[PDB]
Amino acid sequence: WPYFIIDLYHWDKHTQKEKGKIALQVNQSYGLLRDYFELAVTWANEEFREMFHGPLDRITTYGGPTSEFLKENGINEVVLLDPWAEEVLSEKDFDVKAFIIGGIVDTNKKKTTPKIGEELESAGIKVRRRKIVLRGDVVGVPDRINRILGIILKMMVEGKSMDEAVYEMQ
Ligand SMILES: Nc1ncnc2c1ncn2[C@@H]1O[C@H](CSCC[C@H](N)C(=O)O)[C@@H](O)[C@H]1O
Repeated sequence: WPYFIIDLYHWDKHTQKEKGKIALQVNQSYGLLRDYFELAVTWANEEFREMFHGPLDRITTYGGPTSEFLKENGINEVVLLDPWAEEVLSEKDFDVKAFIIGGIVDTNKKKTTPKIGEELESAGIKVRRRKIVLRGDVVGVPDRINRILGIILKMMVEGKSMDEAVYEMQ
């Protein structure tokens, strides 16, 4: 029912190995969403589709900006899964029409995803920066795209709590 968007921002700024890991995690994110309830990939260029070893027919890919995709569907506010926020994702945010997970990997961590929110705000989009915590700290929370998507799904679909959802995906 809602939109799980993967923001392929910073795509051409990653190495070939890192590009493959992003395409792998998006593939695993689809198969995970396949066993639940819808997966969107913005900034989805030709190279991503070339590296995506899954069915392009089964997901929604848009080569343009994420903000354009949100406007083209009437969505004015989203939830940005961001480990750098100070407010934690709660059931009060399960009413938004789209959840955004930035297609980002690491090699040591940097502070990248809040720039996606700054870009969405500059395009006139209400953004709810929400962090996923385990016992108050983000340490121990798996930060892979497919793991983050699974944590949210166990909370929305299966009604688990955040601590239970994080540990089961951990
Ligand atoms: N603790 C957390 N809470 C919410 N989202 C998280 C998260 N950990 C990882 N993610 C999601 O997983 C994606 C890639 S992990 C992000 C890598 C980098 N260290 C950074 O934070 O910028 C991000 O887009 C983010 O939305």
